[PDB]
Amino acid sequence: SQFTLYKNKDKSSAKTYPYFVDVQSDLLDNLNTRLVIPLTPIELLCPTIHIDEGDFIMLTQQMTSVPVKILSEPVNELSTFRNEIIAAIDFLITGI
Amino acid sequence: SQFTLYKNKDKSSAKTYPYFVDVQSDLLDNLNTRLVIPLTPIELLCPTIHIDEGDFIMLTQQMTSVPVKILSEPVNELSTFRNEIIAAIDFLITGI
Repeated sequence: SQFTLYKNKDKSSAKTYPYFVDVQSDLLDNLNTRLVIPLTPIELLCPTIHIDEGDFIMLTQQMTSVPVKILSEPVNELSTFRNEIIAAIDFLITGI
Repeated sequence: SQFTLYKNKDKSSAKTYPYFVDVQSDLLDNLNTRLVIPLTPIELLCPTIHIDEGDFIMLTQQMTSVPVKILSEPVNELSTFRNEIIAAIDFLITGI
């Protein structure tokens, strides 16, 4: 669901990308894939965010579609960052 | 460069996804990754396009970032489809 935080269930990639922010329209969430922005821990366009789960770089430039089956159940609500997220996506595509 | 068609140099995935349409802002193309929409042949949100290279489904829902090193030199100009492409991306994210 849009702007929800999910844990990355893909064990290989989870060390680098422990969470995903879902950025897909809810109208399309019967698809088998989900457009997401990966988060990477700061310890390892791309704002820094501080959420209950830790401190992350939101890697907008690595936005990607993933199989829905690699998403956990919802972990946290990041709808509060929705305008920052949409601005980052708009920057990636438009340069503005 | 934005709305350029590139061949997918990743030999494994090229049978299913022979080409990518680059959708990233040109202002950001010094990054080592590029936001792209994959094309899959019709023989194998997602408009059908007919271009010099063949007939493809534009797989907007599988939009992803790829390493710049898996892109060929430019193959074709798809700037003519730019409004269709931006509309598809807007649909994926906004449902409108």
